[PDB]
Amino acid sequence: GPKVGRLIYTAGGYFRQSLSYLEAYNPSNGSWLRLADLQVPRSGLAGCVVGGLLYAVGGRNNSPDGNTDSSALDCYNPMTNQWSPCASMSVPRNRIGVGVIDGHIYAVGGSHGCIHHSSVERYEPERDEWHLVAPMLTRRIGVGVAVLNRLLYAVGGFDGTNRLNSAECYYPERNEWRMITPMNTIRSGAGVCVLHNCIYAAGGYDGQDQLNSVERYDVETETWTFVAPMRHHRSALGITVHQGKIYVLGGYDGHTFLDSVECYDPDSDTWSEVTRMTSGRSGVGVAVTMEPC
Ligand SMILES: O=C(COc1cccc(N2CCC(C(=O)O)CC2)c1)NC1CCCCC1
Ligand SMILES: [Cl-]
Repeated sequence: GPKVGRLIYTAGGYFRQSLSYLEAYNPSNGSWLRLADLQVPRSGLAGCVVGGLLYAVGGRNNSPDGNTDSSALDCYNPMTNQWSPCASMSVPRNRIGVGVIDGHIYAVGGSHGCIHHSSVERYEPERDEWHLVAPMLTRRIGVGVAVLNRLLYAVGGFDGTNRLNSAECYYPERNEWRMITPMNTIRSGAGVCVLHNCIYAAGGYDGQDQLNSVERYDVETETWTFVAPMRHHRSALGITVHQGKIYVLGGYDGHTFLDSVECYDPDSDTWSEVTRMTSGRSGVGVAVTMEPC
């Protein structure tokens, strides 16, 4: 089916305060477009796409005048270059993870003030409704989430006391979570995505440093294996997959809010630096959909 005309969208983020930017990168020509701002600036949000619409989920608006954790779900239509509110979640979720299974959005974990959630809820676009599902076995904020073979994975994060190397899997037809093999590295605020038969965890903070290492979980063999490291150490990086490659966007390296975007080729096991965002930032949401009109 059609593959051309897709862009990598980055929404929100953090640099000095939370940001409202929506910008889209075209890998086929290197261009960036600035599109309609989010209604509310947010960092620590997640992006995903269902039915060609881009959704921005959760986060927090940090500003000089305070911090407000977000329960929002907002949907951006590339055909109109407009955002519309959707039904809000049961609870604010900053530093959230999301995944999509069969047209439904799962919102996982995140914080609300000092509350570190284990709760999980599922959005039905056809009905514009959220409903809670079974909670995780561990409270997780800064959690990485990805979907492979219609199973939902929650990887790493911070439980309110410790940063985590643990990970777990949600089996929808049983409404049940089970632990999987833990990662080799503690990772809070890693980029987590799916490519081929593996769940990749790139970067993050281990409690001591921002990481450039990357490891992948083979869902058949249940092992975690390191791949080539990124050029940059990064925590709170954006991540997505497009045409068989992983793209990582921004993050914090311990010194700078990065503007660089790196791309991982699994065939050569190498990372290359492919572009730069218009400004450095961390805590963005990222997803792929059609270019706007
Ligand atoms: O960009 C943001 C806000 O969005 C996110 C999004 C995803 C994860 C995180 N955290 C990173 C550190 C982790 C940890 O410390 O364990 C906990 C999770 C933050 N916040 C910035 C981060 C860089 C420093 C300045 C604030
Ligand atoms: Cl998605």
